[PDB]
Amino acid sequence: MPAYACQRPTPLTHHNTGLSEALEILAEAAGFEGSEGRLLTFCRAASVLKALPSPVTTLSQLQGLPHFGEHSSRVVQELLEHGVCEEVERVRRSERYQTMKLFTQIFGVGVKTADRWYREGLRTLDDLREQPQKLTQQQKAGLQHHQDLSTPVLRSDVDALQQVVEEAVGQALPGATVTLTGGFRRGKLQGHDVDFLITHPKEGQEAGLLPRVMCRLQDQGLILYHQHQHAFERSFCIFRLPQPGSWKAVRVDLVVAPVSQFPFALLGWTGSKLFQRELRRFSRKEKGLWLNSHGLFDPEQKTFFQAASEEDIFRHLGLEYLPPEQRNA
Ligand SMILES: Nc1nc2c([nH]c(=O)n2[C@H]2C[C@H](O)[C@@H](COP(=O)(O)OP(=O)(O)OP(=O)(O)O)O2)c(=O)[nH]1
Ligand SMILES: [Mn+2]
Ligand SMILES: [Mn+2]
Repeated sequence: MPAYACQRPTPLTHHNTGLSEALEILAEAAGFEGSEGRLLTFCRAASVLKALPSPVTTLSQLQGLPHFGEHSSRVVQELLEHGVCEEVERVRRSERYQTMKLFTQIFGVGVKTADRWYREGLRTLDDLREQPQKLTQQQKAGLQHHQDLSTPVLRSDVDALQQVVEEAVGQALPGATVTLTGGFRRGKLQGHDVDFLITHPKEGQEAGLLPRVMCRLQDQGLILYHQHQHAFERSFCIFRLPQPGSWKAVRVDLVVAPVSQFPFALLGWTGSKLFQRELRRFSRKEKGLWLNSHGLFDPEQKTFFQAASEEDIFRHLGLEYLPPEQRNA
């Protein structure tokens, strides 16, 4: 099995959900303690299990797989032998993990903020609301809509949001396109948000598109929050999704890319996070090129690769093309 997640297909549905879940809990906890290497190691190990053709029912199947150190093996062994791992259940039961999970999953809260808050004695969502001076407006919006934002976004939500986003961008700029990116492009049936990458075939026509799109969405009562970040023109939003009788808040990321950058932006925003990380490490270490969401830079030559498609980027990196549904690392 190749070393980099970008060299191997990782389908949406795989055979070792319980095992990788457990290693991802440890990665996540390692992340919560600012232990980046450990996170990456647990994350790489988890994606190895996702890439396996068969369910791992005996530890004998774990013998001789890459990035798969003694710690990850031990976790898998305990799960196979006793149906549970004590280190995993300890993390799962710990107030520290539970709280960090609680805080970091709130819109606009990363690890640093969550940790700070933890250290200052905050534990619950109601604690945060008793301290509104401590919250950005984004985080306040995240808290106001936390229940809805903890509700998985379904494919049918995505279709409805794509329609309104397409309407608003078509109305704002004819010819402008909307591409579903993120997990839903990779085949996921649920998600934490919907990611859209917006562009226009004529370079430069996308200029000031986002605010036009935003005004239109806003004018229809569809926007609960947005924050224009002007890096790509982007807005990480909360939409008011109408539903039969009800409505629900849904996280939407709108990203505008100029068409020359669109392939890179698509590749980057499609993920998975680990897949992209793996692809960027691969590009750096194995090919001496710096990949990001804007381009593929050669630092020796000081050049940028021109791509018309994601296929071009893969081809240029010496990798077999992986469609999005096989990037679920
Ligand atoms: N270049 C760039 N990429 C980003 C940013 N934020 C961000 O999520 N991405 C990328 C990382 C991943 O490769 C991809 C997926 O993002 P995501 O957080 O919505 O996660 P996801 O769609 O895979 O899964 P889900 O949890 O939404 O279902 O988008 C950013 O600020 N800049
Ligand atoms: Mn997403
Ligand atoms: Mn997103």
